[PDB]
Formats: sequence, structure tokens, C-alpha cells
Amino acid sequence: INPKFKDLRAYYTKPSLEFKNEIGIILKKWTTIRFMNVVPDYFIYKIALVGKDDKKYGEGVHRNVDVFVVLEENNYNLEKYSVGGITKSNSKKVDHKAGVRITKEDNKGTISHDVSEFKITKEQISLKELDFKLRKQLIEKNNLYGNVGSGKIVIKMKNGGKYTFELHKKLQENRMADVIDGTNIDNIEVNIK
Ligand SMILES: [Cl-]
Ligand SMILES: [Cl-]
Ligand SMILES: [Cl-]
Repeated sequence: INPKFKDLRAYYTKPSLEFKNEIGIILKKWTTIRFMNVVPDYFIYKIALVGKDDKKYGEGVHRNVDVFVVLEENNYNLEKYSVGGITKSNSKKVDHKAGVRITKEDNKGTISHDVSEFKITKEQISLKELDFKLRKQLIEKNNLYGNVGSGKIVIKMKNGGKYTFELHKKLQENRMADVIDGTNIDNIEVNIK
């Protein structure tokens, strides 16, 4: 485990929480960004509204919301804070899978291959969740951010289109708020260099 990747490895090995079929509460702005409050247990989670989420959710109550949460440190003196990951709750049952192909190349030049399948149980999924779950898998199973920490994850959609997450840096915050049709994910290709 190499220190120039220690930040990336620490972030992508955090615990995540998934809150489904919840209610979101947006209070009046009190700092430079707005938050959606979610209360699934005895804690109040503040979810930053970044990217498209700002114009998407007005002040007030928002029902049928699902959130993929990763507690992070912040400059707003908030205890339970997470960015993006908000999706609309399911309209119906979803039971879809996407095949994952991994190729890894060492600093030695050693090349490995691996495969898995990524289960999808949500009609609408955030890039935050795809990005986060996959990297965590890559770290735990393929030693991502140990020996090497660059490359890409590419989610391919059934219609043709692609979303690519560059491994050398965290997923951009504005992108943690983008959302896609889970049912339209075809397969996932990962190249670790
Ligand atoms: Cl708030
Ligand atoms: Cl609790
Ligand atoms: Cl469901």
C-alpha cells in the first residue's frame, strides 16, 4: 500500500448507508449551499444539494426520495454530512444485473483480469453510488490504490452512451448528484493502470 494514494484509499473505503422510501426536508438557506435533511433513524442527515440538485429541489418537503450516503468531513460544522446521491424512489420492482470486467496492470507490468456482476435494485441510481461501490470493490478485491491508482470505470448504457469515472481523483462533487436509469445500464468495464 503506497502513500501517494492514501487519501483516495481512505475515502473509498468509508462505510456507506442507503436510505430508501424516505422524506426529504429542505429548510431556508443559511450558508453558501443548501441541504436536504433526511431522518431515517435518530440522526438528521444533511445532504448537500450540488450540481443539478440545487434547482431540482426547492424549499420544503420532498417525498419518495432515496439517498446513497457517505459521511464526510466538511466546512459547515455539520456532523452527519454527505454530498449528492439523491434519487427518486422506485415505481416498481427492479431486479437487474450488470456484468463487470476488470483489467489491472501493475507497476511491474503484471496484468490481471477479473469479473463480477453488479446487482441493481433501483430504477434510478446516482453516479455517486456506482462510483463509490465499484471503487470500494476494486480496493478490497483488486488492490486499487495499493500498488496502482489510475485508470477508469466506464458504465455502458443499453442505448450506447457511456459515463466514465477517472480513478486518479475523487468523483467530482457536481457529478455525485447526476442520476441514471439503473435498468439502462448494460455493462461495466474497468481498466486499472
Ligand atoms: Cl439545513
Ligand atoms: Cl438510530
Ligand atoms: Cl422496490
